[PDB]
Amino acid sequence: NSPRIVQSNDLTEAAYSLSRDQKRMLYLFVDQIRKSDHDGICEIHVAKYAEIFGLTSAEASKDIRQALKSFAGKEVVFYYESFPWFIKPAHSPSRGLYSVHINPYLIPFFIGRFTQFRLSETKEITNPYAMRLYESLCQYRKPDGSGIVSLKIDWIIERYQLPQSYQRMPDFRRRFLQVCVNEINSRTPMRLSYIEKKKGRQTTHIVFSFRDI
DNA sequence: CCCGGACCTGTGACAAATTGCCCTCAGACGG
DNA sequence: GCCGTCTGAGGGCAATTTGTCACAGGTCCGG
Ligand SMILES: [Mg+2]
Ligand SMILES: [Mg+2]
Ligand SMILES: [Mg+2]
Ligand SMILES: [Mg+2]
Ligand SMILES: [Mg+2]
Ligand SMILES: [Mg+2]
Ligand SMILES: [Mg+2]
Ligand SMILES: [Mg+2]
Repeated sequence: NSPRIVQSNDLTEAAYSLSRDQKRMLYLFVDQIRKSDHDGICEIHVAKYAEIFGLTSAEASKDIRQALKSFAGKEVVFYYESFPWFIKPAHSPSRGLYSVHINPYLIPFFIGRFTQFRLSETKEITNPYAMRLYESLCQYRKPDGSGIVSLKIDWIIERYQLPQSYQRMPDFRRRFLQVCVNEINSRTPMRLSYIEKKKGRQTTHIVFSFRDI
């Protein structure tokens, strides 16, 4: 059925800041690259993007165009080593068609210890931080569909590049943790719960348990 | 001892960002 | 060779969500 995304854990655990629209495009690049027999040159069709994510052609065009120009200057850190995503601006040879030049030094980090999920699992998620959380949980999923993992809060803040006010724990709870656990439970086939680990007055880890519906 | 102080929690406000919608009009193609 | 239609590249919108901070209200420490 739907496209099966796979990626090296090094990408799941990398430090970067991307929007929802950019992350959506990134899944197709990883799919194109992996399906190959490099050049790092990928392509996106407006009308295909619209059908995949149930958008109109117009709003697809707006999403691709603005996503594409917001990649400029974005950088990726693997814990460390920093790379730019793109080494040339995007451009459109034909109407409804975009051509992009991914940094060929990124290829081995995409294909290597791996993470996998079908694209239908994530295509209704809205908050990009919630996409990051669902990817990290998939990294620990078992064949049958369950798993349990303890993630450190400081590592969450670094890897997902959360904004500065979420270093105050009550804001972390209200605007990130609760919201992203609610989307996953509402928008994916996963059912997720958690509990907090403490040391003194400080909360240090979050312990996630999940099963499949 | 009661205090001021250094931690922690959650909630009420407001500011800045993102969402799916809507409308226009020229490009690429076929009847 | 023109034209009606299917696209998609632009300009926008109000309704929600996300990002930030002041203040109320708990504990323990040391003086
Ligand atoms: Mg958009
Ligand atoms: Mg402490
Ligand atoms: Mg006593
Ligand atoms: Mg008093
Ligand atoms: Mg706008
Ligand atoms: Mg009261
Ligand atoms: Mg007080
Ligand atoms: Mg309290």
